[PDB]
Amino acid sequence: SWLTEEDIRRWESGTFYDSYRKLGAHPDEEGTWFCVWAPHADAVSVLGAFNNWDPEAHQLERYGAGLWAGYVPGALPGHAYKYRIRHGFYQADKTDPYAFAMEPPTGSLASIITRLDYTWHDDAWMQRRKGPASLYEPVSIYEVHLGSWRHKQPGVSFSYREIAEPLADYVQDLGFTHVELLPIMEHPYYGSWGYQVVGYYAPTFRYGTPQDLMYLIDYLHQRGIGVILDWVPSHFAADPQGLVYFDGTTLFEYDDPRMRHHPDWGTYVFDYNKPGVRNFLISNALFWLDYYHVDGLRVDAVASMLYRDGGRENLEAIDFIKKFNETVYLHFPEAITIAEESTAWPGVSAPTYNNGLGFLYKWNMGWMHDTLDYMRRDPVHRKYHHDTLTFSLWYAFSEHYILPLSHDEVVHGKGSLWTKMPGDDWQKAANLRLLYGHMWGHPGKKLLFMGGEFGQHHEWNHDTQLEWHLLDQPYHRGIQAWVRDLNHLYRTHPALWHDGPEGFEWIDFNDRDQSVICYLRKHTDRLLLFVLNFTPVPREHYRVGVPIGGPWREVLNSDAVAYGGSGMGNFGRVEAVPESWHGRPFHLELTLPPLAILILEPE
Amino acid sequence: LYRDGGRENLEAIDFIKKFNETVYLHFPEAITIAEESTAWPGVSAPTYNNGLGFLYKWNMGWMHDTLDYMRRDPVHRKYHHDTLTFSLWYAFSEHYILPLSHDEVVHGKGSLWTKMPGDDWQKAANLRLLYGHMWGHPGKKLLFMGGEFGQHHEWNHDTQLEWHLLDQPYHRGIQAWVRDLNHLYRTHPALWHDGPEGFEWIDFNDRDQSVICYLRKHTDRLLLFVLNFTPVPREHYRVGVPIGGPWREVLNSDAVAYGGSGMGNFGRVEAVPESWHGRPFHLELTLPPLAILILEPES
Amino acid sequence: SWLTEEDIRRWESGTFYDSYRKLGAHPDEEGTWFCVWAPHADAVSVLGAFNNWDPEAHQLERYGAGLWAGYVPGALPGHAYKYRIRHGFYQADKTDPYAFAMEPPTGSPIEGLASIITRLDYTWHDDAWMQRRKGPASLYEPVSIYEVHLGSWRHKQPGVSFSYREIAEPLADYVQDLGFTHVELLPIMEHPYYGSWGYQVVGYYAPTFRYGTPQDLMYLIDYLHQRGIGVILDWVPSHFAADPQGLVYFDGTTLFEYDDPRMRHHPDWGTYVFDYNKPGVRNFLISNALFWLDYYHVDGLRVDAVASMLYRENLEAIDFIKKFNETVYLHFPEAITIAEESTAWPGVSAPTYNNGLGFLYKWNMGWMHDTLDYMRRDPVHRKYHHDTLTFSLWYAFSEHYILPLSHDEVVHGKGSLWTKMPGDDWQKAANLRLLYGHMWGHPGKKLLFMGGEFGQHHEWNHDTQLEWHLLDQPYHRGIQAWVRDLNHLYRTHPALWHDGPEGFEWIDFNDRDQSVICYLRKHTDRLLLFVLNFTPVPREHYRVGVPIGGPWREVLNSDAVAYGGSGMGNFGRVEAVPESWHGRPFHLELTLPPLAILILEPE
Repeated sequence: SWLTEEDIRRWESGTFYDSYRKLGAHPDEEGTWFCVWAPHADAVSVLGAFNNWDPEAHQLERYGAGLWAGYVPGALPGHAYKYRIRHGFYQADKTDPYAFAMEPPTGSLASIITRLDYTWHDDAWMQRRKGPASLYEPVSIYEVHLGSWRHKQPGVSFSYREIAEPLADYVQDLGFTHVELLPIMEHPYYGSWGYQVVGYYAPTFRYGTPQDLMYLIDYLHQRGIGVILDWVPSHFAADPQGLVYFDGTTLFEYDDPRMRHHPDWGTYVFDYNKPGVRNFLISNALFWLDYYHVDGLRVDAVASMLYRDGGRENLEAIDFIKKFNETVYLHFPEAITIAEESTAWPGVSAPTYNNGLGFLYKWNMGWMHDTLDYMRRDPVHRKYHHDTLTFSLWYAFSEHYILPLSHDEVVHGKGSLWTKMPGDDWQKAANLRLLYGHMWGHPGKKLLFMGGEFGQHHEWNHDTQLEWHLLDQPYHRGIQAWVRDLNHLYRTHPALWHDGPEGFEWIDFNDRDQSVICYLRKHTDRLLLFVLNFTPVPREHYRVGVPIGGPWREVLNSDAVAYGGSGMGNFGRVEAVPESWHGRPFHLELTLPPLAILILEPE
Repeated sequence: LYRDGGRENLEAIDFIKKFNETVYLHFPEAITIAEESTAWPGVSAPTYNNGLGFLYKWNMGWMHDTLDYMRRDPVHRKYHHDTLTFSLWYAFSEHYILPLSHDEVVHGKGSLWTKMPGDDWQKAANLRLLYGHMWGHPGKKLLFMGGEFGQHHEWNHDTQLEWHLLDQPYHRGIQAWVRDLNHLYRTHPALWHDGPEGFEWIDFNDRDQSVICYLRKHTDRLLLFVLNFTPVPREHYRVGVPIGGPWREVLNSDAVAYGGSGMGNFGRVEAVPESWHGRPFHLELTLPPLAILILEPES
Repeated sequence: SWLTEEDIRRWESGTFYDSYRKLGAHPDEEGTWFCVWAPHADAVSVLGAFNNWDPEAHQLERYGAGLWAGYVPGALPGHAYKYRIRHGFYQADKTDPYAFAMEPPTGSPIEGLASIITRLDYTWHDDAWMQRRKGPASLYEPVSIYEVHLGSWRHKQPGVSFSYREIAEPLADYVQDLGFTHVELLPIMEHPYYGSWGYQVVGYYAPTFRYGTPQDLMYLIDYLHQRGIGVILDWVPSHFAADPQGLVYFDGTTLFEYDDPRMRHHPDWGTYVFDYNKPGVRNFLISNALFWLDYYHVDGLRVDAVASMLYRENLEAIDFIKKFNETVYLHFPEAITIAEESTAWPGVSAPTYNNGLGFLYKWNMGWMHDTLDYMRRDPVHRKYHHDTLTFSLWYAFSEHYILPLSHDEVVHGKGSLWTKMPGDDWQKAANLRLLYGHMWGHPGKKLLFMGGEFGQHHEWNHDTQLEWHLLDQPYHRGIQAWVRDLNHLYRTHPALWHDGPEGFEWIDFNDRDQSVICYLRKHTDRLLLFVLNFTPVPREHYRVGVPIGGPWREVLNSDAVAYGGSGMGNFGRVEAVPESWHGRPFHLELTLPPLAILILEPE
């Protein structure tokens, strides 16, 4: 026995979330054990150099629940293999779904017997990770495709170990708390960015071995940065050598023909009704959280799982999503789960016991759409569209949200964030500085995709690296400085940490003509005041009500020339005039620079 | 609000706000309620929060969904369980008044009674069940004329309500059920607070048997709601509870006084200290057909 | 060798429309030739009992155009075979796309279908039929199609269908008794899932094993021809079946499916659409159309879900469709092509040189939807939807249409045709006869699916035989008798043969309250008058204008007792009255029976 009679009983239930240890390829000192799930197969064999690639020499023997196991003496680490499964008349060669390492034979993929031995250097980090408590702390996420970020030479990506020290510094210099990694799991078409997955249990070869990635996380953890992984339980890759019709029949697929056709992915969706699929998917969740200590998982296209598009909603997926999150937090109390759901499915970020999906965070795609839609327009146009801006807060507390500017918004002709912004180059730079300033002020956590911080003109290209030649140009350097300052203010002031309705107060929302909004962020005693000038006309003697009187400080000036503005600043310690304005006992009479944001803190 | 620049009529939006501001200034204890079937936000919120300034909003979402679920035959209610349970994701967006009105009983939409499926006893049971849920659900209560007897025809203004129906048992019974429902509402402060603190889920996944349990609490006070939306009675049904000890059922929709089958829990229901639905103790109860059970711990 | 230089030249062009002459398995008395198209394969071999299923015994040789060929001595008819294709690291067993017969070696209900070496030799005796057969000219001849699922039609024993031979005599006898001109058979091409009804095809060149050998099917068609019945085949070029050894990823890469990742996503099928850009796909598909018309003497081909082909606009699909029809009628001038297109795509039934798709016929689904919708209503309410009935004539001449009642319309809870009609059993049968009466009177050819002719209660269940036991009851034998007499009228009276606008005249449409319709069907001197009462209330002294005066006879009355009706009618001769009505010189004063159609002829 490789497999306990109990382990099979757990498989029948779909309650083995440690299935990785039983399944896949496991080296011992004299050979390796192979274990594959192929219930509707008549025979399963492992073929490799260790047996001259002959099906007969090593054939796996079925145990309970369509689970095949066998030992091959002489099977060694670094060996390539493939499973040859026979479904009656026909035979086919397959990859190991639980392969912990895949390397292409061409060098342009074959499962490799691998050992995941690694000794960690992040003990200190894990003890301090916030998880659910992170809701009351700042999260500022830097989204990255490792291949696109930095290059050694054109068309040559950075390795896992190599990128760590350059990336960790850049992330630290800007004060981000976490990096969200576009899917690292093995995928054939690099142009997919990782979203069509073949090796759910294998990190991509292009950046190194499993150990190379483990260290990258080790380093990022030691340097105080969190790592969030993008996860694709919604669908599986099209290529046949992979998961498609694995046992010769539908396996990860829906057995029934009606359910299998689906929008976006057809016959490539996971059958969450099957217990084996749930084992496979939920085990992978912990596998990444366990063997690689990942801090978070971000689930994309949650709407595609929830709906089928009798009940239109897919309950199998809905309970799977709920039990996925339930398992994560029971096994890892400080893990972090994020969902992107482009529907108003309620309680995505809500606990399962309240009928929620159980994520900690939901991408605020409403905010993103509204915000981008508002600022795409001309400032003269903005006064008509001003309500779009202010009404963002009517939806800002429905869920635990992360305000998100993502890679997808910077592709497919939508234009770089820079490109979207209106006017001349100075006004465009101001508008992006205003955008990010307002985004850090808006309640909710923050995520920015690569290149937004230096305002790169080009749309994100995976075959290229971001335009660092722009870091030299002044406006781009100023936008980088502005983002770093906002993160520093975010890291320090607790008023921005509490994204609850308690944490936000409106000061003024009705300057519809000059497109100005004043609002407040409070936690307990501490206060921060936000004045946003969304039109290029500067305003002097503009009065803004305040709760508290006394000396007020200008904590940040979007137009401070250090960011590339006209340099127009109050440049003074403001004193609250005890004459009421905006229904407040006091008011500040301030100067609003063009397309600029002032953040004011009491002294 | 909408004429359909933008679609919004800001004239009207400022008029509505200045309307509410003026009323509450001159009459601080007046009440303004709005019916808005768009999802315009913060209708019940103060103007200084960018709201329209009404104190109350009719919960048209609750009614449409709730009515749609009640109309479906109980055999099918299995498949629309998410419709009933999901109403509470929206029950706290505004200060809400759950409303059943003349508009729902006109122009061929049918009497509330007519809206209910099944045989005659079942129509009264379903109609009694709905009102139980309307009172248990968070939010204030509004019911239009004739629904309290469960009158048969749509509201006809050129004529009188069907008062003769008050002699038949099923209809005098729904009137009795509403009377006691209002009495429970008036006396128990657990129902006065329509905020999220005032509501707790007990269990929502009995989707095959179409059973729903929720709690309405203010401080010490608790009220337990168990709803059987199928004509099958359920026996030895366990329902988690926060506190143990003696519990009594203060209301049973299926009581004979209302025209019901007469099953229920007569004797003291004592909590069993075994965890259920993630709760420390549990009650093993009998759920009557198409009935709502309201339970209070004993003091 | 096996492939001449001309054969490879045509295949590269996309012009090899007889490709079965060379592709697939071709037996010789000593051995069998094998030829399979797999351009992206590094190795391909034939496996069979004839070589101990050893892959290295017979590796086919790469010729040009990605074509592989090889000869195997000792491979004989009835031997089972499989292709073993190696795509770099991975190998897979695949079926022959050009298989001339497939069989489950297992005999099991769920089983792999294995390609079997087959000889297609057969001597035909359908001389008279094919020399007098008329395709495109059938536009001016009566076409009445009986749509059939061979397994579902009649059972020889419970759960056992009839052979191609065993069904031959019973089916021909039944169709002749009811007077249909053609039978349309749901796809007989080899399909894995019996529940697919044949629309998921694996062996396009192989008749399904369930009903016998190829020669059995050729015999069935031969027999039907001698009996004077035409055979229309359902053909599925829109999509192929998802089976792992089938056409999916044939050479290890995309072959029959679109190479591009994006234009693979398809709402109806996706991933399994044919890439009409490829000359090889065009070869495979267009040859198959000709293959059935040639080797199986088929009279017609009906393509379903054409809307799934035209849109993704797919110019390549449309040019495929156009070159399909052009090529068909080029090789078989008396063939028939029918299309069902669920969009209002114009000119389906139009010739290619007029910018049409080139089919001879289009299914009139507009007619089907409206009529059923109108008759689903109770006679009390039909008063308010009168335009739904009459307005069908605004659309009756846009194409050469076949009014269609199909299996699609009597399954998946849509209800049997009997079930669809309102009222008590007498009224449902009365209404069904009226619907059949109107469908035969309305312009266009006629199609009726099995079980509608007796008005079967239950929805069509493919696992069972039609409820023939219902033929004992009076209503059901009557509806069947009514259909027979309608078909007798159709075949003899040429007024119904011309579905052109010349062939139809309105007599009255404004009787909305009483829900009555009078329309006229004419060819030259010949006339047919139609009076329809869609309410169970009979109307007496109803005047109906007529073009010609004089004696009129009532040739058919749906309400005759022989059909299961009340027995009201206009006894024998009717004499036109020289007083004007409906803008006509004469009129007949008639008695209109309940829910009945009268068909009247001048004497």
